[PDB]
Amino acid sequence: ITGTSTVGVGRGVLGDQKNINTTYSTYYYLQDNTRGNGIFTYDAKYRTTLPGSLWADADNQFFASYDAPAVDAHYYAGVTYDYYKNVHNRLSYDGNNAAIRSSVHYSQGYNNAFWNGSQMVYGDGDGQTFIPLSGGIDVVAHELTHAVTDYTAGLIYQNESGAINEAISDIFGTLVEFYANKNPDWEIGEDVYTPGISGDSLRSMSDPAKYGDPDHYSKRYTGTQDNGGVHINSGIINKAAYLISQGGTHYGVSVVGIGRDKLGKIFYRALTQYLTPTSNFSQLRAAAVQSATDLYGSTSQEVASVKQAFDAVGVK
Ligand SMILES: N[C@@H](CCCC[NH3+])C(=O)O
Ligand SMILES: [Ar]
Ligand SMILES: [Ar]
Ligand SMILES: [Ar]
Ligand SMILES: [Ar]
Ligand SMILES: [Ar]
Ligand SMILES: [Ar]
Ligand SMILES: [Ar]
Ligand SMILES: [Ar]
Ligand SMILES: [Ar]
Ligand SMILES: [Ar]
Ligand SMILES: [Ar]
Ligand SMILES: [Ar]
Ligand SMILES: [Ar]
Ligand SMILES: [Ar]
Ligand SMILES: [Ar]
Ligand SMILES: [Ar]
Ligand SMILES: [Ar]
Ligand SMILES: [Ar]
Ligand SMILES: [Ar]
Ligand SMILES: [Ar]
Ligand SMILES: [Ca+2]
Ligand SMILES: [Ca+2]
Ligand SMILES: [Ca+2]
Ligand SMILES: [Ca+2]
Ligand SMILES: [Cl-]
Ligand SMILES: [Cl-]
Ligand SMILES: [Cl-]
Ligand SMILES: [Cl-]
Ligand SMILES: [Cl-]
Ligand SMILES: [Cl-]
Ligand SMILES: [Cl-]
Ligand SMILES: [Cl-]
Ligand SMILES: [Cl-]
Ligand SMILES: [Zn+2]
Repeated sequence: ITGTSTVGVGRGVLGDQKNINTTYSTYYYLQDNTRGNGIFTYDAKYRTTLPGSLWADADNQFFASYDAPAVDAHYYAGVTYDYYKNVHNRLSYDGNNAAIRSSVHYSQGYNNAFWNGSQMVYGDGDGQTFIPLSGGIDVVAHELTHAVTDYTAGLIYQNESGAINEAISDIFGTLVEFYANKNPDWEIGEDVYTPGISGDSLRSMSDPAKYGDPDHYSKRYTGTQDNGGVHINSGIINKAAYLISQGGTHYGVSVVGIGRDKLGKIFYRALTQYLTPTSNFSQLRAAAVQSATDLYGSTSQEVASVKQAFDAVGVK
C-alpha cells in the first residue's frame, strides 16, 4: 500500500518482544519500507491460496497469539536482508532490492515452510512435530537463501546439485542465526522443532549422523526419495562447511578452522562467481578452492583448510 512508515511492537513465536517496521493507511500493515523495495508479510488464513492478504492490524500492536508467526516472518526477513546487505553487499535476493514477500498461517497443521519461486511460505506446524516455522531464524534465512540461490547459481533441485542447494540454505541460515546472535548453533530448526523434546533439531551441520544424514561422500544416498536425497546428502556439504569454519578431525583427516566470516566469504563467492545450475560436489570443491584462492592466495591457510575439509568428507 501507499502510506507512511510506522513502527509497531509485538511478540514472536518464542515469546520475545520486538519492534517491526509497518506502514499506516487506515490500518497498520506488515509492510517494511526501510529495506529495499520493501518487506511484505501476508496472512494465508489457514488456506493454501497465495500470497493471501497483506497483514493488516488496527492498532500497530501485535501481541495476539495469531500475530506471532507474522511478527517473526516479518522481523527475521528483515534480519536476513540486513545480513546479506551488510555482510555481502547484496541488496535483497536478486541483488537489486527485490521486495521480499512472506505468507504465514499456510494451510492447517502444516509441518513445513518453503520458498515457492516467488515468496516464502510458513506452516503453523501441528503443535507436536512443529510450532509455527517462522519462529526459527535459521528456517527464515534458509528459505530466503533459496531465493538467493535461484538468482545466482540456479542449482537444480535434484541429486548432487540439489544437495548443494540445500547445504547453501543451511549454511547461510546458520550464518544469519550467528549474525543475529540469539542462541546460535550449528543445528537447523531447533527453535521450532518438537516443542515436546529438548535439545533436538531437524539436521545437524556439526554432526549430520545425529539425524541419520551422511557425513562422507562414500555414505551418499543414491535412491529417488526426497528428490534424490537433497535434504540427506546436504549433510556431506554441511559437514565440510562446519569443518572449514570450526575445524576438527573427521575420519582421521584434520582441518584447521578459519572462522565463520571467512566461511561465509568463500561460499558466497563460490555461489555468485563459480557455481552453475548443474554443479556437482566435486565442482563445488573446485569453486570453493578457487574462491578461497581469489580471496587469500593459492598458498594460504584458507585454501588449505577448504581442501582439507573436502578431503575429510571424501569429495575429490
Ligand atoms: N524442510 C525439510 C524437512 C521438513 C520435513 C518434515 N515435515 C523438507 O522439506 O524435507
Ligand atoms: Ar505461535
Ligand atoms: Ar526490536
Ligand atoms: Ar522508510
Ligand atoms: Ar527488500
Ligand atoms: Ar539500499
Ligand atoms: Ar485481511
Ligand atoms: Ar482488515
Ligand atoms: Ar486488527
Ligand atoms: Ar486487521
Ligand atoms: Ar536477501
Ligand atoms: Ar555449499
Ligand atoms: Ar519447538
Ligand atoms: Ar551426494
Ligand atoms: Ar577422527
Ligand atoms: Ar590430516
Ligand atoms: Ar568465527
Ligand atoms: Ar557455495
Ligand atoms: Ar548465499
Ligand atoms: Ar547448467
Ligand atoms: Ar592445514
Ligand atoms: Ca493489534
Ligand atoms: Ca539456535
Ligand atoms: Ca540453528
Ligand atoms: Ca525440540
Ligand atoms: Cl496516510
Ligand atoms: Cl520471539
Ligand atoms: Cl490472543
Ligand atoms: Cl520488487
Ligand atoms: Cl527446503
Ligand atoms: Cl533476533
Ligand atoms: Cl533425519
Ligand atoms: Cl520422498
Ligand atoms: Cl583441490
Ligand atoms: Zn531448503
